[PDB]
Amino acid sequence: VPRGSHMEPLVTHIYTADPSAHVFDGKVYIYPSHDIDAGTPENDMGDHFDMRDYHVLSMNSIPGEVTDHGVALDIKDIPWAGRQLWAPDAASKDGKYYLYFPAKDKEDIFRIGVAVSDSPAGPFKPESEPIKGSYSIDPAVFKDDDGKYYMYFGGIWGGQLQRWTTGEYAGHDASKTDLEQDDAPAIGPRIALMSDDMLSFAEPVKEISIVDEQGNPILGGDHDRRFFEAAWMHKYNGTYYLSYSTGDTHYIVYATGDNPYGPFTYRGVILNPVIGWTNHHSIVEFNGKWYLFYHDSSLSGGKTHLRCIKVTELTHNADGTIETISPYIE
Ligand code: NA
Ligand code: NA
Repeated sequence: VPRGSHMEPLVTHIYTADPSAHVFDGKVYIYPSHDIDAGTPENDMGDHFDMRDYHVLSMNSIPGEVTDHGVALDIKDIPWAGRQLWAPDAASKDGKYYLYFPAKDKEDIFRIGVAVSDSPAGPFKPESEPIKGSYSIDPAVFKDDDGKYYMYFGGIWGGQLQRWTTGEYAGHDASKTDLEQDDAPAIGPRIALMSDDMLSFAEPVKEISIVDEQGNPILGGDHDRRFFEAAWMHKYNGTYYLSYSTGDTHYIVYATGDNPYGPFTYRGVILNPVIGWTNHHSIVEFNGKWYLFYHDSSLSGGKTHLRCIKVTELTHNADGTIETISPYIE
């Protein structure tokens, strides 16, 4: 039956989170986390998010019937992975499809790997090692209009980005949160141009600057605006939109720039806080309409680790501002 008309859950047979939406073969393909009730301890390092596989979803229209294509990748078949298959993303190039995914390696360090298929629905064959020079979580692979592909990535707290300031892991006894310098600039998300074969980075990883309207860096203590996780890139009017989750303040916010690397100037809120602690999204154009894919914990009765994905229309103004969405108003 058709789904996605009144911000209802898009699927109810499994718990779903972290929706990354793409238009491939004229259909919407969604690459979400598959939440499970693992019963692991709950904490600020995210051990309660103990996902083990990915199902790819697709829609021919919005609203529309949502197809669950089954397990596209299982952690048991990723040779380098130890635990925790967190939010994935996909890209298409030269008739191949690439699934990018964060997982903890056998030293319990988040890395980002790639898996390859001939179909947007998978299943995907993982590379035996993660991407060299990758770390942390939440990849978003963005195809720019010039044909260049960039991976945006990173997440603080349990995503470990705060432990990577020197390009080597600071250790399991390092900061559990951020730089612990609230009057210093906040940690920024990461970006790298992808190699032609889509399996590696084509440059040393860069860090993105996010500034306020006066041009000053967003500070570590500014939790309403500083980067937490879930970077996403989209373009409108030739402007680059970096949107992201603020984590402990529960917003999706956005910042605008004139090129993939930024700097990006904080503009405002995309999505106000939802039911459940986490907030994670993507923004996609389909048949000339823009959509915000997001999640909440409504289906599970408010359990933070058992989520369901939803969709709503997103409105850009011609000046490039975006109207803030509040999830439970209409
Ligand atoms: Na994302
Ligand atoms: Na606003």
